[PDB]
Amino acid sequence: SAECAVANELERINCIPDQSPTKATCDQRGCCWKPQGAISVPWCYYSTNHGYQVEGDLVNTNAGFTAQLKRLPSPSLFGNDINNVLLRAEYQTATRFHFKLTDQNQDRYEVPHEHVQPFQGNAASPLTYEVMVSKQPFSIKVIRTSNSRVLFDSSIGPLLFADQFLQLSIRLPSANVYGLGEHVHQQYRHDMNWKTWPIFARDTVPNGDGNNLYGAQTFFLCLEDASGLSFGVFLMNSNAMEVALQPAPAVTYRTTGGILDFYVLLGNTPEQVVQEYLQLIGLPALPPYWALGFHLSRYDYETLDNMREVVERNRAAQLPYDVQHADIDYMDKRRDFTYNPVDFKGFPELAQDLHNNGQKLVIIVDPAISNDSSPSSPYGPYDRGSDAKIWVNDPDGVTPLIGEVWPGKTVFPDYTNPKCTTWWENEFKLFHNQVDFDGIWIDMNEVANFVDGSVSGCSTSNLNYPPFTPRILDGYLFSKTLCMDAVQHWGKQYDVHNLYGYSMAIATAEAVKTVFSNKRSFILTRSTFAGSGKFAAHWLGDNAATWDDLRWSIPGMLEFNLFGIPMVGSDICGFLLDTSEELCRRWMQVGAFYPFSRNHNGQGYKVQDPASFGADSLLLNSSRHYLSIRYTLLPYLYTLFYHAHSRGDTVARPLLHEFYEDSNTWDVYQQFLWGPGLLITPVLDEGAEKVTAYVPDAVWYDYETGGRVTWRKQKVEMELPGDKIGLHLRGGYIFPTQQPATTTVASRQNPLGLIIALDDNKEAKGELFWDDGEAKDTVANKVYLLYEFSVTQNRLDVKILQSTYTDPNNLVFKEIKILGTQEPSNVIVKQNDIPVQVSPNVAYDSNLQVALITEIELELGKNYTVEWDVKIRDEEKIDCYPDETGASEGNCVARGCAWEASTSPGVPHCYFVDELYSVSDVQYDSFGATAAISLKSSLYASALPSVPVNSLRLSVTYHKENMLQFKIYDPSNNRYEVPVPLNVPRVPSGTSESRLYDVLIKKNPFGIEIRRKSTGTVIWDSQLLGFTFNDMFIQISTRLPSQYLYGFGETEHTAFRRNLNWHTWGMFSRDQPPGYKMNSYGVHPYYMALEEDGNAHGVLLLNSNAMDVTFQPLPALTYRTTGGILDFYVLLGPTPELVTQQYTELIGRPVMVPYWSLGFQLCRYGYENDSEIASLYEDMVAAQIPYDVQYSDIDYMERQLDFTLSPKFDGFPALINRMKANGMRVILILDPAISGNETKPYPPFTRGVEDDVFIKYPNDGSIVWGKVWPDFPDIFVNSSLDWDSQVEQYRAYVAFPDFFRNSTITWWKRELRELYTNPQDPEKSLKFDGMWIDMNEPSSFVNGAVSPGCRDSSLNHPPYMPYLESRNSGLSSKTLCMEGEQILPDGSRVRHYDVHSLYGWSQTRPTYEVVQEVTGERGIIISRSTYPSSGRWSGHWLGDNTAAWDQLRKSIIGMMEFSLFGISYTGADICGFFQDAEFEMCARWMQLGAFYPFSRNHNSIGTRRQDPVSWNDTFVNISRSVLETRYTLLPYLYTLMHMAHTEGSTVVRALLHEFVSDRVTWDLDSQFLLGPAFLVSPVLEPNARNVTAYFPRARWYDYYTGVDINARGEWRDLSAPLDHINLHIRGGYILPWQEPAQNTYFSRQKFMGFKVALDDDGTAEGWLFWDDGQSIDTYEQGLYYLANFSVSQNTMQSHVIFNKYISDANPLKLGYIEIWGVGSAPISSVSISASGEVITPIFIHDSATQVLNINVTNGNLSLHNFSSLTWTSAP
Ligand SMILES: C[C@H]1O[C@H](O[C@H]2[C@H](O)[C@@H](O)[C@@H](O[C@H]3[C@H](O)[C@@H](O)[C@@H](O[C@H]4[C@H](O)[C@@H](O)[C@H](O)O[C@@H]4CO)O[C@@H]3CO)O[C@@H]2CO)[C@H](O)[C@@H](O)[C@@H]1N[C@H]1C=C(CO)[C@@H](O)[C@H](O)[C@H]1O
Ligand SMILES: *[C@@H]1O[C@H](CO[C@@H]2O[C@@H](C)[C@@H](O)[C@@H](O)[C@@H]2O)[C@@H](O[C@@H]2O[C@H](CO)[C@@H](O)[C@H](O)[C@H]2NC(C)=O)[C@H](O)[C@H]1NC(C)=O
Ligand SMILES: *[C@@H]1O[C@H](CO[C@@H]2O[C@@H](C)[C@@H](O)[C@@H](O)[C@@H]2O)[C@@H](O[C@@H]2O[C@H](CO)[C@@H](O)[C@H](O)[C@H]2NC(C)=O)[C@H](O)[C@H]1NC(C)=O
Ligand SMILES: *[C@@H]1O[C@H](CO)[C@@H](O[C@@H]2O[C@H](CO)[C@@H](O)[C@H](O)[C@H]2NC(C)=O)[C@H](O)[C@H]1NC(C)=O
Ligand SMILES: *[C@@H]1O[C@H](CO)[C@@H](O[C@@H]2O[C@H](CO)[C@@H](O)[C@H](O)[C@H]2NC(C)=O)[C@H](O)[C@H]1NC(C)=O
Ligand SMILES: *[C@@H]1O[C@H](CO)[C@@H](O[C@@H]2O[C@H](CO)[C@@H](O)[C@H](O)[C@H]2NC(C)=O)[C@H](O)[C@H]1NC(C)=O
Ligand SMILES: *[C@@H]1O[C@H](CO)[C@@H](O[C@@H]2O[C@H](CO)[C@@H](O)[C@H](O)[C@H]2NC(C)=O)[C@H](O)[C@H]1NC(C)=O
Ligand SMILES: *[C@@H]1O[C@H](CO)[C@@H](O)[C@H](O)[C@H]1NC(C)=O
Ligand SMILES: *[C@@H]1O[C@H](CO)[C@@H](O)[C@H](O)[C@H]1NC(C)=O
Repeated sequence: SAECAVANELERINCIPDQSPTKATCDQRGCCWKPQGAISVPWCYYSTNHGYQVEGDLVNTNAGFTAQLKRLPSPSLFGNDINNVLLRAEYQTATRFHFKLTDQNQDRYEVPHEHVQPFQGNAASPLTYEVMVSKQPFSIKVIRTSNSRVLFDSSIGPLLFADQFLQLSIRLPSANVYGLGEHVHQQYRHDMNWKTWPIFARDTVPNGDGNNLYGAQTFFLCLEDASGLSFGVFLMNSNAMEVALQPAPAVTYRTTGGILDFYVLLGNTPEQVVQEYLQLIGLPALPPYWALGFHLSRYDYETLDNMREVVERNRAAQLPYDVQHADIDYMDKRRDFTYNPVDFKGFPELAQDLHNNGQKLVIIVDPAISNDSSPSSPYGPYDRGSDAKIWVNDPDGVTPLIGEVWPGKTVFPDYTNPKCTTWWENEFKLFHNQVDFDGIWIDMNEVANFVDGSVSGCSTSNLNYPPFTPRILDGYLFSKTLCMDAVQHWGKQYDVHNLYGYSMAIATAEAVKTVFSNKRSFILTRSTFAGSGKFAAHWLGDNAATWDDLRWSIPGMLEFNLFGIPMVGSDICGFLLDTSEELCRRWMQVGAFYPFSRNHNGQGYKVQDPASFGADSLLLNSSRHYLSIRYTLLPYLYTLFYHAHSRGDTVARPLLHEFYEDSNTWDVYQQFLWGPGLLITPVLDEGAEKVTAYVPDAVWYDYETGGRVTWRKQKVEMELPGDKIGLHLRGGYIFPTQQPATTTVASRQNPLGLIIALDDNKEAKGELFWDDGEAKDTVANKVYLLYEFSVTQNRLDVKILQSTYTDPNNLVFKEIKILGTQEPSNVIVKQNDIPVQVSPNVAYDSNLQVALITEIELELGKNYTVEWDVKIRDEEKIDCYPDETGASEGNCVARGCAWEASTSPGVPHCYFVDELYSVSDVQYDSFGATAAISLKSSLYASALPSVPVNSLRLSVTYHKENMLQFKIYDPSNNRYEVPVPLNVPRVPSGTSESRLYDVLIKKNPFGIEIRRKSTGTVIWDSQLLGFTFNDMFIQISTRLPSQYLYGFGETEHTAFRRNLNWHTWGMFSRDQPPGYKMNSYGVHPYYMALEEDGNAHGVLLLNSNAMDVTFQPLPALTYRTTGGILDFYVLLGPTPELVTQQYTELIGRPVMVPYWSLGFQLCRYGYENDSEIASLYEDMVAAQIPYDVQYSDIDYMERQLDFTLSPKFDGFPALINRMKANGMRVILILDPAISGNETKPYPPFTRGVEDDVFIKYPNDGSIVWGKVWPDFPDIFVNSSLDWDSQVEQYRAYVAFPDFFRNSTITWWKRELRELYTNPQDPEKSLKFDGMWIDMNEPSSFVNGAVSPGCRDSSLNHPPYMPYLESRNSGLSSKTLCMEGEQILPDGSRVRHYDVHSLYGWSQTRPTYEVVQEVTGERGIIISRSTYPSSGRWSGHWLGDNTAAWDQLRKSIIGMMEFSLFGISYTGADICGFFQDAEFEMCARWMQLGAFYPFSRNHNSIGTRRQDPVSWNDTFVNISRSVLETRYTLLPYLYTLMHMAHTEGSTVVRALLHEFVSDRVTWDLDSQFLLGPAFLVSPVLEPNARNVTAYFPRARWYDYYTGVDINARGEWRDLSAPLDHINLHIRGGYILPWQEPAQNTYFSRQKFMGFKVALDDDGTAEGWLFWDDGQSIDTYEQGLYYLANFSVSQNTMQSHVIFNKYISDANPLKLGYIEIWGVGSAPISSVSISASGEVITPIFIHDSATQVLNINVTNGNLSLHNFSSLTWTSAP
């Protein structure tokens, strides 16, 4: 039916909570029966026929509205249903709603709360909430206006309102619910899974059976979401009740009487909700200072002497101890207001003894008074009480009810009776006159009774046996308490039971006012109600000495802070059972940080006071150590109690109250805070020396050392030995301290101190409340000191806010401890701006960054300012004067910098001390962060090179889970941005949950911090001095995550890893032969860094302007650019390979090369004619040395003029065609510069002056003329002139095309199309297969332009010249003018000054496109000048090397660096370009060079021939051998290129890419990998016939023998004769290979094979990519073969991923399979499964070498038909 229509089984409200459900009761109650459901879900639920309806409308009133409600016709559940109910709502405050539901005709019981008085005000306006009332069925709804969230919804279930049964169900916005009490909940956040909690005060042990305990708390807090927005609910009802939780989420209150009186409290944070609640029920009492000390107690010390012995022992141990408790043993026969005259003779003297030692006495007092009084043995308390008629009475209202407790048969005082309060006061006065005690411990105030009801039992009434009972222990209300019909002043026990303890605390608080003189005392109670914390402290009851109770103590303590009873703790070491030393040790450690810290032992158990465990025990030493820490921090703790008392803050706090933005804190219950500042992490498990703890997102300092921890927003395993607890100070807070003593009396006479814990912005704040520590109402009477402390910019402000109290002890602040600071210097103290004559001492620990300032005397009660300067250590110094000339003390100071002529090499004399920019408007959004940066120091910014930029914007974008961008730019003016397109997501995906990183914007100074979320490692930190942003000078610095950095180019690095020891490297494209600290052909502002744990990241700066980078040993890196904006991209890894795959995804994946380009190549600068190339070709073929590509340098051209053919090369076209017919490929070189001095028709220049393609001067529009290769026509070029004379007399004037321009692109494609197919003579055509574009830096042999020269000196000689080669010659050195103008594709004008380093990049793509068009095949481009994204279309060679021995290792470093740059096709000129080759060097270089991806032997003009057929037959044999090896491996190499192209894997690989765990590989650059599996270990030294190589922890097989050298993690010297190169295959890999031939054309027709290298587990994996090796976009158009191959359990399987290339019509023939590491057992049989056929191949197994060779050449097997191969061993 539609009545039973409950959408969701989780929204069912249990209709039969009182018994097991049957369809019979569900039918009588008119509900809905459905036994379909999960566990714990109701089967009988309420219909919609149950509830009330609004009659009429909502009549409005002065405070809110009133509504009349009539009951809907439904069956009665428990009888006596109230038909007419009145709703009275009130808008008391902007953040406090109150509504009440009561009977309309009769008056019912309402809680007489002492603090909460009837509201008489009018409705508040505006409100932060809205209230909605539904008419039928009736429901109330409270909605937060700011976000329209429903906080409180009563529609989920019906309103039930009967005489002895009331119910209201509320749907909640979230499942984050806290509170409800008193119970052992076991966890802090509630389990909303069908759990019911009874609330009815009862004397019973807390044990985790979900029973009701000593108090009654109905308040709960709910955290809406991670904004902090929170609300609370409070029900003012004292009757017996239960609260049921359901997973909707919803809360149901079920009570046995009274009214429904609700308060809804709103707050922006959890703490504000608590504050609102406490302001309504009553703010907690401020305890006496001595009560914050440590307390000792036992039930049954037996005699006074035993008690004294305990006192003396603990004193002798010098344990911090201030209060002794006396339990019922001190009394006479367990009677109150008495002491035993025999066993406790001298009790008053004990009190005096404690006082003479600065200790206090707390005595116990029970509510029950012995009724045993006779004339012969009078008992005064009873007689006086009976005379006053102040007892709880039987139902007749006259006869005192008789119960039983400790003294036997007892009467119970009625504390709700005012006469009782007077009696109570008087009794305390008479006993205080006998024994001078300091505080009162009230117990058994539930009220407890050893019998049920009374000695005579309870009557059969509906009060003692109500129709509904709330799941209370034992199932009757009058169990171990009084009869429910018992009569008190406030009402029947049925209504006021839960108020008994509350009422007694009130009466006791009144007594204290009279007995103690103007002294706030201390009241400790067990039974509590809402508002009890205004009078008394609370303890969590009779726990047991178990690890569970230790664990449960923390959530209990946290809840009571919510309830407004912050002075709370559990019995340390357990009340019941004997404690172990370990348990008591780990409890004393955490117990030291309970707000109420007391050790309390039960009767008949082993002693457990700390000194009992022995004077040298670890427990005693540990207890003394952490109790001393507690005493040091009492001023801090006391101030927290002040905030609790004055405002309603929580003292012991949950982590979600401070860090609610992290959902990893919403359920933390094994850690807690004191206030906002002190994190406590205990060990709560037996035998544990480690804990898993959450460290929230803040700066944290180890309390004991003062050092900063590296944890932040991460789960950590904390090492906490038996004597250690986790204590951490939060940054941004100041902690008042006092030198500790054994008592609070003694400590308060000692000097004060400050701990200043600095945050990210280098700031902190604190407070200090200080009074007499004892007097009453010291806050309302305003007799106190209040200080506010603040630190900013190295200045401490000590400000008094209140000063009406004077301390008699002349206290002073003597020490200031600063955490997270640099060494303070020149400390100055002022008192109201007047200098104090003092010379403070500073002790500093540089390792911990902790400073101690002593010999200061800041008198308590006065205002002070303390200022200091900071000293910068040499390692943290940043060059303030990196300029080329003008360094001096004078010019340094003019920049606002500091000068120090230190001697340490590398350290700068002039360094920054101040910041130029400030940060503001820091906003953190879901997909990024933004901030405004504003110039503060205009004068000093203007002393640095170039004009400052005033306004800057910082934009952080979270692109992906592993990639982010941060940009700093000028929002007011468009500045140059690099026009190189990058690949970023269209919509951000760096979702907070998935992303691998966090970003933080810091102040003082401005800095961006990026952290790896998983380990908390900071990979980028710009919080260094030096940030400058001028028009032509921008500086930025970062701290490095370690000392391992790789990248930056292009230059000749000494090693693969950078030397971070004061070294500067310039970047600006230049024609410079590679050298030390010299800028070369390309620019790659990219680096990869290794973190100390082996995680890796990468950083790109997208800037093309001239720049340099500096490395300091901090470690730190600084970037200094001459223009542009700051545009950084960060890749998160975490692996070196994943970083490169991420980097290449951003900048573009490497180009797929043609198969023939992987063959060996020959070139020489200085071929005399076409016949010399023909002779070399024939000789190579004759010698059978494989080679695929022949090149020609600028010799085939007429006078080096581009797009011409020299007469000496008239036969070159025919030769090209002949070579091609035999399978050879030709690459030609093209230069960019075009001659303007031709007398005969020269189409290139004429058609380019017509199209306007050349770079011209900014405004006039003349061509910027340079000089490069073309000679003048009709002159005689003597070859005996020097280089300088030839450039001045023989070189023609040349014009440089602008390759950014559309017209230039069109003109360049036409010239190349006509070079391929000559439009005039169709015979002078040159049918090339690829192009070599050289001299594109652009390079000129003059500086700037032909003389007269350049024009704008401002751009050619810039304000800041980076550390470039020929630094004094300017940016125009060996290049074009910087004023030259270029035009982007969209028409925008740019200066050569901005785009110089993009010149080669801009030429590359057009060249690539035209080659693919004229040849119809993919082709290959090789450029000298490269920029990030250049590898998408071209390869790169490492430039003009020299024939020298050091150049072979430099080649290995260059190839590994270009692999990180995303250029896979690279190599060096084999045998050197400059100087004559030597035989041995050339032989070894041939062996190394055979494993370059780009493997070319190239030589300069003038030198001896260095090609393989130029030496002797020994060389021919070495060359042939190694090159045959190369051609065998081409399928493997080709597959690697495919993987680079498609996935962004690296081809040439440093060992650290595959073995990052071994730190030995972090410095290796003399060996390398091809892909993951092939290790190359060359000889790079002369005369050597051996090589020392490292073998990472893996199985490594000798390539030539198949035998595994056993070297796992070891160095090994390997034999390396002149005709040998050491090659090794890693186990676990399958390598495809093919039989070598003269060139790739013939080789591809031969048989293909597999080398299968098994790992230790006998497994291997590998890949094969195969296509036609030359067509365009074979993978994109789907004409290829791709397969993976695997071996396990002696079976090799083929898994074809894709195949539309290899077929029966086009077979790839499989011939050979070699399996290595098959074991020593003989191989009996080998079988191949192919095309549903079994082929038995020919096989040979060598048991000694463990190599199995399988030959399948006879079976005509094409690879696409191969399924699996299986081999079986001899048993
Ligand atoms: C001192 C104490 O005296 C009275 O308590 C009695 C109680 O009435 C008995 O029920 C009995 O307690 C047993 C528990 O009921 C029973 O469950 C079992 O408890 C287990 C728990 O279930 C386990 O979970 C826990 O791990 O271990 C305990 C025991 O190991 O066994 C209990 C027997 O130990 O005995 C106790 C006495 O031990 C009285 O009712 C209590 O209120 C009273 N405590 C207050 C009085 C005094 C004396 O001045 C103060 O010192 C205390 O601080 C007060 O709280
Ligand atoms: C093609 O050129 C070769 C080589 O030229 C010589 O070496 C050049 C670097 C340069 O110095 C030239 O002036 C040289 O002539 C020519 O072969 C040489 O021919 C001369 C006779 O003219 C002979 O004495 C040399 O031994 C030859 N050198 C070699 C290395 O073989 C050749 O004649 C030219 N071919 C044509 C068709 O002109
Ligand atoms: C590997 O070589 C070392 C070094 O050999 C010398 O240096 C080479 C670069 C080359 O110039 C060789 O001709 C040199 O002999 C061997 O160690 C030397 O062995 C000789 C022979 O007794 C001895 O006299 C030298 O003092 C050694 N020098 C050094 C530097 O150790 C080494 O034995 C070879 N490794 C193995 C295991 O064969
Ligand atoms: C203490 O209280 C008890 C209970 O009220 C009193 O004892 C009862 O006294 C009557 C006679 O008046 C006896 O018949 C009962 O047997 C007693 N009760 C029980 C349960 O045994 C006792 O008089 C009181 N003591 C005083 C007032 O000194
Ligand atoms: C090929 O040339 C090499 C180097 O010119 C010759 O090897 C050298 O021979 C001399 C003796 O004639 C030895 O003293 C050197 O140590 C050798 N140098 C090496 C090995 O690099 C080699 O003999 C020649 N082979 C021939 C002529 O076929
Ligand atoms: C080799 O290729 C096969 C497909 O032929 C890959 O198989 C898939 O592997 C993923 C996990 O990586 C599984 O979720 C898929 O179900 C697999 N598909 C099939 C068809 O089995 C395999 O991962 C590749 N790697 C190797 C060497 O086995
Ligand atoms: C692989 O097996 C083939 C047979 O299918 C072998 O080929 C023969 O080799 C012998 C010895 O050189 C020659 O006499 C025959 O003329 C070869 N026949 C063919 C079909 O070429 C081949 O030698 C084996 N390869 C290896 C390395 O063992
Ligand atoms: C080339 O230069 C040499 C060296 O000075 C000179 O002797 C010779 O005559 C020149 N050749 C010419 C100009 O024919
Ligand atoms: C070179 O190899 C050939 C062919 O194996 C061999 O005959 C010759 O002896 C080897 N040595 C030299 C120096 O020619």
